[PDB]
Parts: sequence; C-alpha cells; structure tokens
Amino acid sequence: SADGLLASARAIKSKGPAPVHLWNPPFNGDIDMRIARDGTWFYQGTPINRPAMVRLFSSILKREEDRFYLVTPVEKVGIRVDDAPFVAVDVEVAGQGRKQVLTFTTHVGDSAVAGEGNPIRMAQDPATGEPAPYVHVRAGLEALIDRKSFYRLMDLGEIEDGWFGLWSSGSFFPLMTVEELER
Repeated sequence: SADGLLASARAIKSKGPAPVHLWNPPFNGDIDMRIARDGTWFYQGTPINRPAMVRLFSSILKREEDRFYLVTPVEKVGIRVDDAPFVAVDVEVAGQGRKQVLTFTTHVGDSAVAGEGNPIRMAQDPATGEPAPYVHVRAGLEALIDRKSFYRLMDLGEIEDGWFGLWSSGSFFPLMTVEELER
C-alpha cells in the first residue's frame, strides 16, 4: 500500500524533530512497525539494525491520544509501541542537591532536560511490578529510563514529604514511597 520501508525513508529528509503537530494528513493505515520496549524497531517482525533510519523515522513520530503515528505533511501511518517510543540511555547531572538539573539522552540522540516541561513520571513494571520510570522528551513522546541510567539516578535521589524521588530544574519528581525505598 504501496511504498515500502526503504522507499519511505528515501522520501523523508530531516535535519531534526519535525513539527508534526502542524500536520493533519488523512490516515493511510497502520504499517507493520513496532518499537520494542528496548528501543528496537521491528518491521514485519524483523529488527532494524540501522540507527540512521531509526533516527529518521523517529523524527516524524506523533502522539495522538494514546496512539502513535509517523506523520509527514501528506501522509500519516499508525505504528505499534510496546511501551515508550524512546529509551533514555544516558543521564548527566549538573549542580547540587535541590538545585540539581538532570539532562537525559535517548537512544536516537535526543536530549531532554528534566523539569516541569519534561517531567519524570513513576510507573511500575507491567511484568516485575518493580519501578519503571519515564521522562518526557517532546510532545507527549516519553523515554523509558534504562537500568544503567536508573541506577545512577538512585544515587542522586532525595526524600521529600514521604516520597523518594528526583530534583531536577527546581521541581521534585516522586518515584516511590519511603516505605518502598526502605524495602
């Protein structure tokens, strides 16, 4: 129907994240694309080991309600996202204590400064029931924070009014109860 993976990638050009909320093209169907929980894109069930192309398609990700699309000015297609569209693979701290700022980098190279504009959210693992936290990157597209980055964040956490969590950019993001941290 009737332009494929590589052809579609050749039609896109991006210097960066596209202003997809300017665009409301008609829906052309769902494609067999799935962003796995670990950030891997699958096409027709086969992974794409191709970070350039993953960055290119990621530039045109758009969230509507709870679903995800790839959107250009002329076309919109639905994709499947298992969990978050991105994985946060790095976190950088600056400053100290309650004044600290956390800058995250995602697996496609985007940067998100944690704070009110890009909040950190606590969720639990569907599977484990263990804490799985996210950070907002843009326009409702969130990054799941990976193990390596999570464990470094534990060491930069703080307690305020019953909750263990993270200060970034002057705002406090609860992650779990004190009770929970103590377990």
